[PDB]
Amino acid sequence: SNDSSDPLVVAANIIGILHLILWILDRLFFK
Amino acid sequence: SNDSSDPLVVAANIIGILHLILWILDRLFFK
Amino acid sequence: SNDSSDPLVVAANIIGILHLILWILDRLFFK
Amino acid sequence: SNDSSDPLVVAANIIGILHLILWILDRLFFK
Ligand SMILES: Brc1ccc(C[NH2+][C@]23C[C@H]4C[C@H](C[C@H](C4)C2)C3)s1
Repeated sequence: SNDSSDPLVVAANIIGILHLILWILDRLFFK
Repeated sequence: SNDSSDPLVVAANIIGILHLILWILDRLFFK
Repeated sequence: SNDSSDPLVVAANIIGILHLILWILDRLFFK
Repeated sequence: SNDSSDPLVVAANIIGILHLILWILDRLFFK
C-alpha cells in the first residue's frame, strides 16, 4: 500500500549480503 | 513514459535472484 | 546536478550484468 | 533522518563492487 519504497529494493539489498555469506563460506571451505 | 520507477531498478533485482538460481545449481552440481 | 536519479543506481545495474558476462564465461571455460 | 536516500541503496552498490574485488582476485589466484 506504501508507494514510498517497494520491497523489491530492500529485498535486493538483503539478497546481496545473503549471497555473500554463502559465497564467502564456499570459498573458505573450497577454493 | 513513467518516471515513477525505471525498469533498470526492477531488472537489477530480478537479475540478482536469477544469478543465484544458476550459481546455486552450479555449487550443487560442482564444488 | 540532477538529483532525479543518481549514477550509483544505474552503475550498480550495469555492474550486475557486467559481472554475469565474466562469471558466465568463467563457468563455460572452467567448472 | 534524511529520507531523500536510504543508506541501504548506497551500501548495496558499494557491496557489489567490493565483492567483485574479492571475486576477481579469487579467479586470478585460482580457476
Ligand atoms: Br537499480 C538497483 C537498486 C539496487 C540494486 C542492487 N542490485 C544488485 C544486483 C546484483 C549485483 C549487485 C549486488 C546484488 C546482485 C544486488 C547489485 S540495483
